[PDB]
Amino acid sequence: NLYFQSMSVGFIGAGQLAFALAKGFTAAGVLAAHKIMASSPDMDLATVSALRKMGVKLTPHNKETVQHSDVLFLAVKPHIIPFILDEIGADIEDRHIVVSCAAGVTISSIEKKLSAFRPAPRVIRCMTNTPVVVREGATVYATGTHAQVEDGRLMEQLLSSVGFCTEVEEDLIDAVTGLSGSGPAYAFTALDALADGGVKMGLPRRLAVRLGAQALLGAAKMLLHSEQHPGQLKDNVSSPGGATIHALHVLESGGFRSLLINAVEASCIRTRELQSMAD
Amino acid sequence: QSMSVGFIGAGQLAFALAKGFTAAGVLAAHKIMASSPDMDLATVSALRKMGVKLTPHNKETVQHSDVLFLAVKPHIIPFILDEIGADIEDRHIVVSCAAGVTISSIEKKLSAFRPAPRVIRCMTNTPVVVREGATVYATGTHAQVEDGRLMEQLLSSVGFCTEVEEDLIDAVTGLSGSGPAYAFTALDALADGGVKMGLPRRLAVRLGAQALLGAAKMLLHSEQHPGQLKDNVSSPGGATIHALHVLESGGFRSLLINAVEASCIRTRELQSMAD
Amino acid sequence: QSMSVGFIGAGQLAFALAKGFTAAGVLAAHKIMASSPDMDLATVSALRKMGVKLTPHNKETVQHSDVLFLAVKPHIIPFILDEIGADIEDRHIVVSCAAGVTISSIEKKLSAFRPAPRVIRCMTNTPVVVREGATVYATGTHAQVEDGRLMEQLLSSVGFCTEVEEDLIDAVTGLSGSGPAYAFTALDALADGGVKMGLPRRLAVRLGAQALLGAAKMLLHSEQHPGQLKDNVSSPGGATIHALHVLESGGFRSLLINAVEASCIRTRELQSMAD
Amino acid sequence: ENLYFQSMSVGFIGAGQLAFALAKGFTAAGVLAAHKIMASSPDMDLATVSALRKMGVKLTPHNKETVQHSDVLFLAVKPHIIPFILDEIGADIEDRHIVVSCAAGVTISSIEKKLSAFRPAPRVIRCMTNTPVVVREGATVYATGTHAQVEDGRLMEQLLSSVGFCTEVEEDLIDAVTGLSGSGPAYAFTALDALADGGVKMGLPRRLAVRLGAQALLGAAKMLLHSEQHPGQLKDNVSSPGGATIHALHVLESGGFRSLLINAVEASCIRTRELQSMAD
Amino acid sequence: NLYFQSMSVGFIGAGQLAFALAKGFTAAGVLAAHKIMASSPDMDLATVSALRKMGVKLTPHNKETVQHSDVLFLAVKPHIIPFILDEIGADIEDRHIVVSCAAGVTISSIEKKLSAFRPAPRVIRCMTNTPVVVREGATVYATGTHAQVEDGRLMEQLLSSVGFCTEVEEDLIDAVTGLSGSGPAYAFTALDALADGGVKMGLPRRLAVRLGAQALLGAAKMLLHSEQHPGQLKDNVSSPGGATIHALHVLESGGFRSLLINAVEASCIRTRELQSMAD
Ligand SMILES: O=C(O)c1cccc(C(=O)N2CCOC3(CCCC3)C2)c1
Ligand SMILES: O=C(O)c1cccc(C(=O)N2CCOC3(CCCC3)C2)c1
Ligand SMILES: O=C(O)c1cccc(C(=O)N2CCOC3(CCCC3)C2)c1
Ligand SMILES: O=C(O)c1cccc(C(=O)N2CCOC3(CCCC3)C2)c1
Ligand SMILES: O=C(O)c1cccc(C(=O)N2CCOC3(CCCC3)C2)c1
Repeated sequence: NLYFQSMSVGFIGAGQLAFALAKGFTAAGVLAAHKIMASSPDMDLATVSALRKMGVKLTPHNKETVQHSDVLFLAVKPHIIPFILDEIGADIEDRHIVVSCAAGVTISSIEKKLSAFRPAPRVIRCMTNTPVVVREGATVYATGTHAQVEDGRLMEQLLSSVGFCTEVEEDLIDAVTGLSGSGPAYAFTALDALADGGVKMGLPRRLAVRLGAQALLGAAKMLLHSEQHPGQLKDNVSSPGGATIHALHVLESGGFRSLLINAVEASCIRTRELQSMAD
Repeated sequence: QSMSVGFIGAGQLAFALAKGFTAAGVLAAHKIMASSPDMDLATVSALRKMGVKLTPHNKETVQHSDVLFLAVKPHIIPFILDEIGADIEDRHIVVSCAAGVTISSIEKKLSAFRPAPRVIRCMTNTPVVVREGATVYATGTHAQVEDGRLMEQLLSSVGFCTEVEEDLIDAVTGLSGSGPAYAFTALDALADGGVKMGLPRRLAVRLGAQALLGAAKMLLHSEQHPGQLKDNVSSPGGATIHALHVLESGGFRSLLINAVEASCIRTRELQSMAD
Repeated sequence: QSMSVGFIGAGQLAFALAKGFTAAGVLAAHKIMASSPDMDLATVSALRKMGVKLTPHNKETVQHSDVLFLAVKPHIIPFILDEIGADIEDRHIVVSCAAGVTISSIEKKLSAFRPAPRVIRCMTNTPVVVREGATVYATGTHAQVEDGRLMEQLLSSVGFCTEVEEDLIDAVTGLSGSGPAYAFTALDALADGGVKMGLPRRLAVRLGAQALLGAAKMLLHSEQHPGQLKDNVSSPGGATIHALHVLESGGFRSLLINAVEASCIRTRELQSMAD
Repeated sequence: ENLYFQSMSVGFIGAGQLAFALAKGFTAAGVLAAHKIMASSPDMDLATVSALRKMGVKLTPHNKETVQHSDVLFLAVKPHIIPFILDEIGADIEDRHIVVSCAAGVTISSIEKKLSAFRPAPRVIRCMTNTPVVVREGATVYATGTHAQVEDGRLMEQLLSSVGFCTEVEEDLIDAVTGLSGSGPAYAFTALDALADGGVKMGLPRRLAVRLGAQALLGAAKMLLHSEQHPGQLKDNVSSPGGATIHALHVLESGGFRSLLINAVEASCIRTRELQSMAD
Repeated sequence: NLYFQSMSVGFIGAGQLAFALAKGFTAAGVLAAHKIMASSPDMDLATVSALRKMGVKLTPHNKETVQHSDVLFLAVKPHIIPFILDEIGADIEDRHIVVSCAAGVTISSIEKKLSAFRPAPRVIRCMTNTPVVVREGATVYATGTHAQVEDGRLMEQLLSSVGFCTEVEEDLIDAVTGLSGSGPAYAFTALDALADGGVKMGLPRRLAVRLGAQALLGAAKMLLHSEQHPGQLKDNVSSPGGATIHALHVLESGGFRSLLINAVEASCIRTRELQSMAD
């Protein structure tokens, strides 16, 4: 029964993430789509037409988004962020909470840009993912220097309506990016390959896609609802001598575990080095 | 269009572009001049048979042309610019085709002679010779708006053409600039596979090339993801899905990623040595 | 040509062939009938919009057609033949498109009903949908000479078409039958490489597809070996030769050979289980 | 021919593999009398030195004697010795001399820098050849230095053409040539040993396997040199569909055979560059 | 000063091998092209037009080749051989020496086919290669049951004019096929790759091809003219610490030697299994 009656939400950027969050927020009932405004440099975007069908207010002018909004999501790619902050920095007011969703971009760098216009900007950095579109996102956030205690509780309230949300120290966020920020892409890759496996063994493609995704969803839910180690759940499922343990062996023989460690590492490191040359 | 075109360089790219332009009918061969440091080249004799004017003097090409293509290798561009920079006039549009060479470096060399050189950077590929090239271009500091439109009109006649930001061109080089070479390697290997399985070489080459051509045309005319088109074609339990698995087991996908990356990085690396 | 064509099967291949035939203008949609065990298929609704007649009864397709394409999966052919064999008349030409299924097995099933069935075996691919398919065919024991000419005239309108000995068709399956799937995988990976290097996905997909299309067209229009065209495009020390090296270091060539082989062998393996 | 009647005196600083190979090639071609060649070595107990003496080549421990004897002076020592050599005999280089450096990596600039401290216009040529000059099938390239006369490059080309292929290149190509034809014979000897092992594994006597493999590679190289055809086209021509040869080519591709040879050319070239960088 | 004045040579098949041998034989002066006849099922072949320019007599009818010839080369692919022997078997006479160049096909199988028509057919099996076209072929031969001692000496005389030639036991020929029969293809592959290496390091392609081929030719000639082991010649060329030994290491690290052993083995085994299903 949550609803933010006095909150105007704006999205700088009207791409995948802004659509996913707006869809999630409105599906959760916590915001009315007409109380959301999004701005985009290209109004001929599929996500822009989708946001328009929802009822979200759309504008080409970032300044209009800022003037309309209380909570302002920077739903743009990391290299776009400093241009956004140069453009609208003079329009930030006391009432604004600026929530950056861009990978790598530090609170420090945002505060430095905005503080040249107005001292004490209220900044929150988050890392979320596109499954907020089905209210199963994974979100972490860190509060900035001048964010009030109410600002982080508010943002946790809002972001918890579309998935898991928790506060973290800012120095964990690049690693979260490599795990849950990039994670859905790993899963989509795995599901495409699992479906190829089912097709190779004779399943129709549509059934193999449905079954693979359902297996992954159910297993993740089993882990989330269990107090047990993922190795224990794996043990419970592998009958001695059986089909599953034979398949687990061929995964081990290819270094399956190491590839996923490799992926989280590679995404984290790339996130860190993008900001290093930004800074 | 009364327009005169010149090529500094008379090698593979100048031949491919002149053949495509004249086949498209956007240009008559007699409105094209090319220049080369070696006039005994196979490409030079071919350009002559088509009716292109030829000269050993880069300066004559400059004085002939309105649109001047620099169709030489990247390390030769600075020599060309020092040689012909004093001859560049207001009317000229200088189109650099060299991998890696930035608009900035070209404008700097030419501005020492005349203040506002009109410079366009492109990356094309040799399939322009059959009017199926892939071309991107970026407009320079002093390029007029009609200059980029003229360029896109010309290059669209021999393939795909679009304007990009200059910072995308090195990556495009790794994808469509080097791309034909990846395809030629793949077609040779596919034919070897057909021959291993019993096909005559001539038939295996033709079938493999036709398969890649048709598949690429399907994707271009489809709104569908290439994985969806792959799914459509993989009968459960069948021959195609068995072959896809052995490609996956070799990391086929990663090798093509590796190649785009290596070409792009080498392109950037060569320009860093230039500057 | 007053000719009536039928498709047993209303899936990907029947759609692709009907779309190509009618786009070529060799056939009007109203002269084509297709039949399917499931009438709620996307391909079936598409065929309907084009103007193809549709029916759930294979027998109605047989009675409509002069040329009857069997556009079903290999394991379904024997069921089709038992269902419709009593309906095959002297006028019919039965064209099997199924991978692996031999003319011998088809003639044996149909000869139990009428003595001299006219049977043609082909292997085509779905790029017929954009009139760039690759097709081979072999004529059966009772096929008239005009039957193979009619077939080649029809299939040449939607791509490359040539007659082969039947013992080449399983290998052709591994090359051009599965080939588009290899290309779709390669194009997805090439686009990933372009995206890794900074390109937007939409542009990377377009450039990669255009590069493969143009390269394949170059090879088809060239008398030159694909290694020569590769040599022409590899500037010494440059980006392209660096990328070719990383392809070679992965055994890129061997993976494509592996794929043709695996598809061919699986095709042969499926027919051995049939017989 | 006319080179012989020119009665050129030739010197090698170095009495090793290359000096033997070039001396043997030059004398077999009849361009030089063995006794018009002089070679110097710091180690006169080498096997190549005993072979040079048997040929009738003059041997001396003093590099100065080689220089004073010579009209054309080959620097046939390992790269790291060259700067020591130029210090020692630089005062003895005369205007009549052509100095031909054979050392991998060593630039004309570094040679001219040393020699120019003595006479102002040393005539320097840089070359990269290989040991098959010994059977007059060498692969040689050369680049002419700042003060090499046009006739010096022609004389060099005439002389090195008597023992194999010879062509002028820009100097910036020579390190890559080193990785390809300079080291190339060692790649071939490795390949011939392995092909012989393969013949022996399949039941052939070693002597026959060695002879057949070497003849195969000789005939194939000659076929290509005399062909107007791409090597892939010649490969296509001899790969019968479904046959033995295409099956064997597949197992070569599966091991990345092509990439290993590219790796080798690159490694030799890169090592050649880094040896010169350590020197300078 | 060799010349076979009373010998009529015929080629069944007018492909790569028949062209290579005819070119080699005429270049060696040992045969006049007009005393050679070749037959082909497809007279629109590049090799057929080439043979016609040489002056070789061309015919579509294998029976005409047989009637014209004393020495009859079966220059056809192995699966074609039994059809040739069925076609012309009744035309073989006492005067004929039948020389099969097909991989895998045994003397025994040829003699069985021809003996149904006429007893004691004179059969020689050889394995040669296309470098006979530049008179540097590598040829082995085995004499059949009814071949006279003069027949093998004659064939050695003829085949020695276009390269190395020696008699072997028939049971070595499949292995020779994997070594020198397929060997030129290995070399063409190696030369293409070596040229790619030179191009990568900055050489023009034409120069890199010329230099690589010259290196391979010179090294093979060095080995043929030396009494020394190929490892010794390799030792003589690798200076301590130098460019060549560095390159040899990267070949060893990739298992270079094992790939060539793999190739000879694979070609030999495929040759044996082609004949096994033939027989
Ligand atoms: O061979 C296997 O790995 C396997 C895979 C799937 C199902 C089963 C099977 O037969 N099941 C009956 C009851 O117990 C099970 C749950 C834990 C293991 C067995 C499911 C076994
Ligand atoms: O570094 C490379 O490999 C590369 C890749 C793409 C383009 C170019 C480049 O600069 N080009 C201008 C001169 O003509 C060319 C046609 C083929 C070779 C050269 C294209 C070089
Ligand atoms: O075993 C396979 O993978 C395969 C490969 C090529 C062709 C066919 C085959 O029999 N076809 C008739 C039915 O429609 C098709 C279009 C795409 C799937 C089926 C082609 C199957
Ligand atoms: O199975 C193979 O790969 C193979 C290997 C060696 C020899 C032959 C063979 O039978 N030959 C008869 C005539 O033509 C040939 C030269 C070009 C291909 C065929 C030699 C076939
Ligand atoms: O670094 C290497 O491997 C290498 C490669 C090519 C040439 C040379 C070089 O400088 N040479 C001068 C005289 O001795 C040589 C013959 C045997 C080894 C050295 C050629 C060294």
